[PDB]
Amino acid sequence: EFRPEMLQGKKVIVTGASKGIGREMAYHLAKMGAHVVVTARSKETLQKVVSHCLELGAASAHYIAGTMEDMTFAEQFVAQAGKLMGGLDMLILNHITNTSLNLFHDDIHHVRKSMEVNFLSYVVLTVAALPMLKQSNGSIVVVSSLAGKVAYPLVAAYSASKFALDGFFSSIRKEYSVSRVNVSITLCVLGLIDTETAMKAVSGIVHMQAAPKEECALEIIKGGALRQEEVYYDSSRWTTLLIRNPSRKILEELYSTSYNWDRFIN
Amino acid sequence: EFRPEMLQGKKVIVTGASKGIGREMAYHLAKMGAHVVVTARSKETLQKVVSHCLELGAASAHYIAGTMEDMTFAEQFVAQAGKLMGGLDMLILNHITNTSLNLFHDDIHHVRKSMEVNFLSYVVLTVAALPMLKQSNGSIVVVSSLAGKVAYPLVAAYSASKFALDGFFSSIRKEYSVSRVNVSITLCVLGLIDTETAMKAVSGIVHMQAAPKEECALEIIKGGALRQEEVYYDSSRWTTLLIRNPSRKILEELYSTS
Ligand SMILES: NC(=O)c1ccc[n+]([C@@H]2O[C@H](COP(=O)([O-])OP(=O)(O)OC[C@H]3O[C@@H](n4cnc5c(N)ncnc54)[C@H](OP(=O)(O)O)[C@@H]3O)[C@@H](O)[C@H]2O)c1
Ligand SMILES: NC(=O)c1ccc[n+]([C@@H]2O[C@H](COP(=O)([O-])OP(=O)(O)OC[C@H]3O[C@@H](n4cnc5c(N)ncnc54)[C@H](OP(=O)(O)O)[C@@H]3O)[C@@H](O)[C@H]2O)c1
Ligand SMILES: CCCSc1nc(N2CCN(C)CC2)ccc1C(=O)N[C@@H]1[C@@H]2C[C@@H]3C[C@H]1C[C@@](O)(C3)C2
Ligand SMILES: CCCSc1nc(N2CCN(C)CC2)ccc1C(=O)N[C@@H]1[C@@H]2C[C@@H]3C[C@H]1C[C@@](O)(C3)C2
Ligand SMILES: [Cl-]
Repeated sequence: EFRPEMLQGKKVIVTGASKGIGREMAYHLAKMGAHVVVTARSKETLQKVVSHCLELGAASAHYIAGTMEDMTFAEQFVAQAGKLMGGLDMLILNHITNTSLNLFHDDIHHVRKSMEVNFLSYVVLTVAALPMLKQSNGSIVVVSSLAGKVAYPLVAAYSASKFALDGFFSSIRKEYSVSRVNVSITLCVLGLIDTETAMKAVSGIVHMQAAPKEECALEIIKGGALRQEEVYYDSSRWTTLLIRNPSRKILEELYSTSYNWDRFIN
Repeated sequence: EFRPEMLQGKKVIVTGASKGIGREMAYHLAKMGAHVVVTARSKETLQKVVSHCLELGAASAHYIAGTMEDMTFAEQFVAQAGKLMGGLDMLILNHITNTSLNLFHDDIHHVRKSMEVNFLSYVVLTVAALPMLKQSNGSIVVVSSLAGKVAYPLVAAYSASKFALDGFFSSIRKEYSVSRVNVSITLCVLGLIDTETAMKAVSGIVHMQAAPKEECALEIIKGGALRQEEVYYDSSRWTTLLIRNPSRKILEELYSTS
């Protein structure tokens, strides 16, 4: 169903693109001849990424460096990126504040910083981007976790932030549908991926089979291109099977059948 | 299983207790002879609530008015509620910021405010209350919604905050299980209730199926008294059947049992 040609000449933002899955998504998109604007705080690393993009065959490639603790920077970044590409077809929200596995004691600072960078900035990014995306019938891809669907210890702040994205973005997806905004929203639920940060964070306590970041990046990109609601990716097929929430879908649907302005009408 | 006598002379905080479901939890707890401290912004209204509590037979009843937009008020409130009662056996976190059913557009401020009042304050209140609760082996009750489990239009900010409640609190519940912290956590997933806020906000055409707030309040108390992880309450038993998510239990235990 998917063809890499689908991304040729397309206009794409990737946040969190200095390393990990973000860097990989930038590279896959370059290979397909996209225009790409990448972002992160290290300008020095971003420069290297931007170079291997050009090398790979990107229609173009630029960076803008900054912290997504700064909502003003979030807004300005999207405008600056849009000017650079003359538009925007896809927005890949991927970055997070640095975290590590710990029991939770009192760190309200960390819960709040997590909610700001991981959640609030995804919203501020979306609001800046939407005019451009509405005109191009674009797509928003929101990168998330198993831990944003199910409960695990040692990541409370991080999980609250990721659960937050599901509720916010899944809700506004219903709104776009009834009010005919033809922008797609794709939520990506990943298991352990073999990025360097993840492998460092985990080398103390139960690793299981991390999955490969290269195929992960491409699965995320396939999802967004195909306008799927959700992408799942994990090294175990049991875990894949059990992530779907069929009865949530039934509940959401019974509501929509009963109350959408367009109940009858197809 | 549940007996009213279980709450007799117990030390309980109830937030958002000036109106709706929380007011009703205050009263039910009063009939059972609990010590209760209530909170919210409406000082005149909270006073009348407290009066009715003594009348109904509360061991004691007091209020402390304030806004849960202010994290430092949140902290101080638990310390004060603790001194008044000597301790805390149960923390019922129930309040929310004002919300209407609207399509989302630009209002980052509303998203932030929802996150602070509906979610961050709950976390600040847990931290302040955890020592007392540790030494009483008590219970934390977090009130949430179907819209904290499933996605509906017209409540984006609100759902973010409730989903966030689930992720944070179900995560630390796992932590207390591993580190043998003997405090229970109960997440309540509510359908439409006949509180005056809901009836103002929701159209006439759905009013039919709003559950009674009195029964809703007693169920919340029962769940936490019995240390149940979740409590479901909705006027349709069909919605209740569908709310459970066995797949998530399994994934959680597939990790936990290693
Ligand atoms: N790796 C996994 O096992 C795993 C599992 C589930 C979900 N995920 C999700 O996948 C996404 C990427 O994970 P990853 O392993 O690729 O992460 P990573 O390699 O550690 O990358 C994090 C990226 O975000 C940037 N960043 C950090 N703080 C920032 C800030 N304040 N403002 C703007 N950018 C900031 C970092 O660059 P700078 O420091 O230079 O700013 C970096 O580019 C995350 O959303 C994560 O939740 C990962
Ligand atoms: N009713 C439903 O259909 C329904 C459905 C699902 C879930 N729920 C849940 O039930 C709980 C209460 O619902 P309800 O219908 O009973 O609500 P409600 O009648 O409007 O009561 C909300 C309470 O929260 C307090 N509050 C509002 N802003 C506050 C602030 N800044 N600081 C401190 N307290 C504040 C209000 O008091 P003041 O104005 O005096 O401050 C009031 O006591 C909520 O968690 C809600 O999510 C209700
Ligand atoms: C112990 C919980 C780790 S969080 C986590 N858990 C998963 N489960 C664990 C149990 N297995 C049965 C399935 C994979 C899957 C994904 C996550 C997960 O999202 N892990 C990430 C978190 C925590 C640290 C590692 C990752 C990168 C990060 O920056 C640091 C953010
Ligand atoms: C349109 C969605 C409204 S949010 C909501 N939806 C539910 N669905 C509706 C359809 N039913 C078949 C199943 C339950 C159930 C509960 C909620 C729900 O949580 N409603 C509350 C929200 C929205 C307004 C009413 C409540 C109080 C509030 O302050 C104003 C905040
Ligand atoms: Cl990496």
